[PDB]
Amino acid sequence: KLVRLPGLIDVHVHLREPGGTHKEDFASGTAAALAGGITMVCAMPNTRPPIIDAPALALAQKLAEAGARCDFALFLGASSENAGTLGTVAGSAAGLKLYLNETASELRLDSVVQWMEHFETWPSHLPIVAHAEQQTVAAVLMVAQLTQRSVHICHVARKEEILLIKAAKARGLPVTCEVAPHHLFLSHDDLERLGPGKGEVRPELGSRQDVEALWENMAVIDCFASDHAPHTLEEKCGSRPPPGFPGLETMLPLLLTAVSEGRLSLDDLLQRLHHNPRRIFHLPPQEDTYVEVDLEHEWTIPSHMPFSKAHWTPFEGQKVKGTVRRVVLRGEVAYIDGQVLVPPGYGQDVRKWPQGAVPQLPP
Amino acid sequence: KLVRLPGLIDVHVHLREPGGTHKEDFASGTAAALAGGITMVCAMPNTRPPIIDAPALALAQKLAEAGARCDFALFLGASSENAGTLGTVAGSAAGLKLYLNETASELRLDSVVQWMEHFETWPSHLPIVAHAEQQTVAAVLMVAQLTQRSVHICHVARKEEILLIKAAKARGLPVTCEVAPHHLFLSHDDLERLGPGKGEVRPELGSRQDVEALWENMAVIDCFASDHAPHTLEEKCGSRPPPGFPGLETMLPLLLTAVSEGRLSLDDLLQRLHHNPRRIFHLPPQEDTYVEVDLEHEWTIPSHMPFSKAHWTPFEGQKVKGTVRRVVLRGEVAYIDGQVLVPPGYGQDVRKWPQGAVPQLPP
Ligand SMILES: O=C1C[C@@H](C(=O)O)NC(=O)N1
Ligand SMILES: O=C1C[C@@H](C(=O)O)NC(=O)N1
Ligand SMILES: [Zn+2]
Ligand SMILES: [Zn+2]
Ligand SMILES: [Zn+2]
Ligand SMILES: [Zn+2]
Ligand SMILES: [Zn+2]
Ligand SMILES: [Zn+2]
Ligand SMILES: [Zn+2]
Ligand SMILES: [Zn+2]
Repeated sequence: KLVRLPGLIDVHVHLREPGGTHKEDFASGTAAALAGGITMVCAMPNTRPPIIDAPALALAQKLAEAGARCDFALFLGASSENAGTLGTVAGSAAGLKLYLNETASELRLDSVVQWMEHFETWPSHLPIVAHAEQQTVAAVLMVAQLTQRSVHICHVARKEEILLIKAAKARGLPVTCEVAPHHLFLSHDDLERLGPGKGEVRPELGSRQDVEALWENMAVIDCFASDHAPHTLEEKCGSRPPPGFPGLETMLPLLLTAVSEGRLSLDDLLQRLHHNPRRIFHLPPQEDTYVEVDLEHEWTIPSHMPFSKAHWTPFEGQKVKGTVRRVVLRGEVAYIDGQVLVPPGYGQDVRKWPQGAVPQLPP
Repeated sequence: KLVRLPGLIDVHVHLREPGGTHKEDFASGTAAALAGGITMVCAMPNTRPPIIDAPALALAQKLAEAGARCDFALFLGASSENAGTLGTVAGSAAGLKLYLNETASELRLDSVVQWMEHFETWPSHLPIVAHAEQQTVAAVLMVAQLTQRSVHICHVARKEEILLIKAAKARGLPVTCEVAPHHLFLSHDDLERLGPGKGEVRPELGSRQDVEALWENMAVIDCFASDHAPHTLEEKCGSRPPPGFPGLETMLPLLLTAVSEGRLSLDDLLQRLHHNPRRIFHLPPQEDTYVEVDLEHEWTIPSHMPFSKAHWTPFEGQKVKGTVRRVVLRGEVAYIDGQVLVPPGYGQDVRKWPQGAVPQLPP
């Protein structure tokens, strides 16, 4: 017998369109999402061109509306030039993304003062998420306190980071965070198998002690999110390997395996892939939407999953238990046993739904 | 201009039917809910007869389906006789309620061993909430740890209690809690005005220091919930005053006043009256459901609100800013400017909706 789950939400995916469509596009990345039991995705802005201004957002919105097979919201990206310019379009985005460590020149911020300017100008009711590693977590938390608002920390990967966030929560500070599956299910012990190119990811794979600290501190983790970051094998194995792993198709099977082993409960999983994503990002419900999983099916992850154009996976060879059998999205069968049955363009921008606007006080 | 809020959820109401219908019934109590911007309520089991067995739950379900004007779920109550007997009906309830301090003989538990028996036998995926004051909070937390599951603490009212829960959360323990408006907006300073009969409530009104501690520790409060506990003025002013305040019609106006004063944000309010109730109790979304409020309207709370049969209020004379103008419930206008426009029986048991079952692992 199957277990019915609600429509799961992945708040951190890179779908590569516009500009990197050999790595993934909206159609292939949302097929991967559906096959992973994900019915809503929030897409990051580090595309080509990057989503750092209103014209780029308008283009990305149309490409997503035409290509997405599941529902979505699109992040805006902070740049060294756009603070104070996004007010008209801010509410149409998933939130604002700050890249505070390595990134493309276009999203690079050169000074903490530029972080402050974004925290001061971005509407105070709308989400801000940050790629912030190691001491950068503490630094961006300080900026958030100076500007008296919340922040969400992307892909927490280290004991150091989860304990800092734990200490901030103990002081009542408004901070939430997410953890990606590779930081729960891979470690330095896997680098020999992966090799130095495939193994490149940011944040990097942690030690066994980092992984054990994230599990021990599950109560501190608000969301799981894949950081689906597809690149082709040629790129990962070449001379300048880009960081990132594909992850939409493997995230839920890995976590269902952990549920079956008693490492966390089904409820713990649903808080982190459904309820907390909804409440942190004010994402709306999806009517008549659910996912049926088979928790008894044992399988081994292959060298590539069927849908992502990345056409490789760092989880190859891992034994999992749990698999997505059927997905229904807004009353239509979207996925059954390896077949996606909704076309490109079936998905919608949830921020355009009446229930998908972030509530705010009047002017 | 009005602000659109989602359908708010009150996880702690006493609607008095069956058996106390001069105090309130499903029809009057859910009218009060709608007028307060509440579209879903969870009704407590200390009725007459109390909802402590399958026949009593079946009766209450039919009375609620026939009388409720907003959607609902019904709690089961723990008794000294029913542990291990509720398995067939448990999933149809909001959760299990434990009355661990004063209550009716029928819901009284005489030993902590009886609490353990309930924690051991009630299905582990379903909610347990407790009326647990002062050291009882620590005691029920110990039982929850011994049985390796979560607990939700009702109406936290004291500095002592919120700090204990804060310490438990810092240790990663699975505990959530709610706070009622009277413990945020009334104190010992109001007892002279209220008098000793009207002022009777459990948990009792706190000191100014208790109130200030709850506000200071807002980050620890997961939900607001009214503990709507209607009794008539004759009862409150008579020789054996029953404890409790009506609160559905005043909760949102009081909290909107606090939002307008910057004491908490609109988001803080919506986490506590919408998102966290959903996720702790696995309550489903309500399609095409929303509440429109006017945040600029100043008014003074009168001697009784229009709908509750309690026909009195302890907040009489308080100045508030914010008022419910319109409620839409599942596509129908349910309330406009003092008129309820859905009949008794419009409301439904959300636990019977496919999306309203609590997910669980198979047998
Ligand atoms: O910060 C990032 C971004 C991402 C990408 O490839 O877009 N991949 C990563 O590994 N880290
Ligand atoms: O515990 C309770 C229950 C309630 C009631 O009247 O049912 N009223 C109270 O004041 N405390
Ligand atoms: Zn990142
Ligand atoms: Zn993220
Ligand atoms: Zn990323
Ligand atoms: Zn929301
Ligand atoms: Zn109580
Ligand atoms: Zn309660
Ligand atoms: Zn109560
Ligand atoms: Zn749920």
